Amino acid sequence: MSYADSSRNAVLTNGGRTLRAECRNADGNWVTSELDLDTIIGNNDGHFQWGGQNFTETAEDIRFHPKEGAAEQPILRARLRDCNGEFHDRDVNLNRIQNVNGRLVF
Repeated sequence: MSYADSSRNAVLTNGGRTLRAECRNADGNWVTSELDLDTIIGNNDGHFQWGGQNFTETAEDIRFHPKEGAAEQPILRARLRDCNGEFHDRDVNLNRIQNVNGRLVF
């Protein structure tokens, strides 16, 4: 139930914070939806954590590929600072985010 299965034109915007896509609704029309990832993803000791917040505050080199790799997955990458102050390049698959009738929802 990844949003990506029923959405298109997904991009990361707003300083690395916001996922934007066009999301198909029950009628088969396409609705523009944004979701601020900083409301739902944190940085826990240098790792992405769903249900956390404000990952961007302790991140560098934030970027997104909507259809990455052989699996064509929506992969968000960043260098995250751990609690010892060291950066590690990390990745998280955004397929936890759903498309609920035209809206991106965690």
